Amino acid sequence: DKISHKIDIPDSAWTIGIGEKFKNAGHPNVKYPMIDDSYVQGAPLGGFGAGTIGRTYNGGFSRWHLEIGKNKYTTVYANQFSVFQKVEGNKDGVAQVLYAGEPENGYLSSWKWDYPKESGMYYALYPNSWYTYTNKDLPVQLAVKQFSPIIPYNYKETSYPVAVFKWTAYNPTNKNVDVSIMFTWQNMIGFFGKQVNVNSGNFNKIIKDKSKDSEIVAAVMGNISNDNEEWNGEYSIGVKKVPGVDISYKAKFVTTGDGSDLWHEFSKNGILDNKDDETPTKQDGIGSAIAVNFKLQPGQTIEVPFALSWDLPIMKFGGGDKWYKMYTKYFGKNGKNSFAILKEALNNYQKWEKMIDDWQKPILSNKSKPDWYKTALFNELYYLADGGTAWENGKVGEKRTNNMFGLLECFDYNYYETLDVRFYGSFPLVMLWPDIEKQVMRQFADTINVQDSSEFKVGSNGAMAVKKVQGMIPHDLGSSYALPWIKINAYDWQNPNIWKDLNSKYVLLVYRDYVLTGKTDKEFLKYTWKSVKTALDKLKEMDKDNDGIPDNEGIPDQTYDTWSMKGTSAYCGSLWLAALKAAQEIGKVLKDNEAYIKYNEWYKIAQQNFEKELWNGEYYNFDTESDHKDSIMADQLAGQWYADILRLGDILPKDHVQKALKKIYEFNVMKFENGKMGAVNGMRPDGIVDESDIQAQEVWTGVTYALASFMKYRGMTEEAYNTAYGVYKMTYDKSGKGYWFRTPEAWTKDGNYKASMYMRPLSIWSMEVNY
Ligand SMILES: OC[C@H]1O[C@H](O)[C@H](O)[C@@H](O)[C@@H]1O
Ligand SMILES: [Ca+2]
Repeated sequence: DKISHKIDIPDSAWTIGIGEKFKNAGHPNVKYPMIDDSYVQGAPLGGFGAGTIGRTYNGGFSRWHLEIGKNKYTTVYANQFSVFQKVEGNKDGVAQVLYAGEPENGYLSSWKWDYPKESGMYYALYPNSWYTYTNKDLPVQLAVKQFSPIIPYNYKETSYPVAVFKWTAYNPTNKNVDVSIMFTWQNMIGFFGKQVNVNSGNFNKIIKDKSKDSEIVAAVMGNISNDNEEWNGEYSIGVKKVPGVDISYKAKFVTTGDGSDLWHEFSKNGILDNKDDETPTKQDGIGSAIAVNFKLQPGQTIEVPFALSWDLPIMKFGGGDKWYKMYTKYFGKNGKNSFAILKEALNNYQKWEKMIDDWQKPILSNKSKPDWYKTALFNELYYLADGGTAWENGKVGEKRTNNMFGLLECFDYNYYETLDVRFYGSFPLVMLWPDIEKQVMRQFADTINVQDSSEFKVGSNGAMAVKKVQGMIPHDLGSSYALPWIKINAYDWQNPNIWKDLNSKYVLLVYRDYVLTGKTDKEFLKYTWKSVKTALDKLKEMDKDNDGIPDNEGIPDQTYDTWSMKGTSAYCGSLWLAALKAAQEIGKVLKDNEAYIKYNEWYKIAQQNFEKELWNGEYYNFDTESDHKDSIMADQLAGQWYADILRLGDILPKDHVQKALKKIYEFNVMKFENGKMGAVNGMRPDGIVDESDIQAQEVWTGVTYALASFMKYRGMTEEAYNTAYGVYKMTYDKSGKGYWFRTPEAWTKDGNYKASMYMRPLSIWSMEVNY
């Protein structure tokens, strides 16, 4: 490996061999189907709300999130980079697709598949990833750096449906070598959203944009229709000329054939025919190819940038609504702008690289933090783009001030912005994209007094319940299968209108968002204040025994939605205390004296009673009335965690919090698989895992990272990182279960998972305490 020195891959990048098999992979062990797309994954490409494309460590473009809210895992075999190399004065060269695999059927059988093992590496540090190619039959070594411009405090480039592939080629031998790199792409118009004749009308064109000291050559893959529909738009691939390289192309090859129309050209001398052909297809799949060819002398290096863009302006949800995607603000709405996007990328990618470096540097340059922690911190951010992210720039055929936003909780449970989950999962948004975070919370504010008296069947017990109750915060802002932002509470396993955490978590989120953006956004507090008061006031009415605390009802009436709580619970009770303290503080900021006084009185009564009811000398009991009420819950003091973040001080005595955290570390972590897998949710005082519900026996990745944050705030540094380490290990390490770029909600002690691609573990950003 002589190429790694010519490029700048951080030591904290996650790494795996190209073509590596992983032996220990976890699966769901479940009655009903659950997504399991395998361990062959990678860092995604594409901006927020743009639709994303998962290119795997084996090189395939395989995890398609282009249809907003859907996860479709299938390798589009025509989409590849390929290489040709010929040592000068040899009869023949060699051509190889850079993909560690082959097609299942006979399409593209002429191409050279099965990039060999032990011949290159994949590296990831989101939003960047890299491949190196160090192959005994390829004298010139190659690497590519690929990324999209995901940039904190930037709401423009961060939205773009674009990727850059910056190639480096180095000749370590003592012979001249002729080299070509070729990007192939299928015209994917009709891949989704088209009900009949999926390729019909697709056509490809070539754009050559020449100007002083500049040339871009691109293929634009579109359709002859000017229909404004979800399925229609354009893909583009292209390259920018650099000194010493020539460009060749082929406008049209048939993807539903053997591929030799393209491959006989590339494999001969790495130079394509430069044949333009705009003839539209009918049934056959078609694709385009862009290539560069160059001669490398001994010791010579060259760099050449390619790019990919996709202008699919309209997202459609299953309930029928059609919306424009955010990037359309910058490029237009007509779906004929893929070349403009691609050109912006090829003319600005060096600046984008620097902007990414600028935001990663503070963490990377902190040598007190272990590299493993940095691996998880950056790579967990994949989900912000990959989580079905919807970011609208108008309803099709209709203009407001704001752009509504939603991130899915996951794909198995297809709900936008699940509030009980975003309490944990929204840290990257508040810390890095706060204008989005505030928009999401105003969306929740707007829902507080919505009433929907229509009834739905509750999944857990089969009873009927009212959809949305006035004054209760919704569980979620709808589903991609229905009407995001319009029809809320898509979730139906339990009735969220009687949840005891959502209203308090909402208040805590509001105050968090004020505190973590500088304590200056009075307008945001003013916008949300009425909803904050309503939320706490409604929750107060759920106090059935007048101890000043809402009562859990002997059912799963909170985020642990199969784990029953009864009476006063540590979890909902601490959250309530913290939420009252936040509301007092907002009252003071807004000069609402009556509110300050009311919530101060409620707080003092509830705090006193919480302590008496639950403090047992070592930790806080799970609750007052359940069968295993003395279980040690990992999340028992979630309220005090948020209070630390919000700078609200002690809601419980310092000494008692410290003892509780130490007990959680000693038991839920260190007595669960030797502390190598995170914090199990429920442990019995005898040191045996609580078996009363599956959730008690699960580690929740996002709960565990949040707990690590709490420990870190409380000066338990070693316990904090050891607790987080088991999550990193399980996700990323060779000894783990192969969950990279699909971090799940949960695993059990055998390592098998629930709900891959989950929002909650974004909570790792709560560990950026100093920030
Ligand atoms: O795994 C538990 C979780 O399952 C689903 O994501 C529910 O929508 C969520 O509310 C709950 O916390
Ligand atoms: Ca009560």
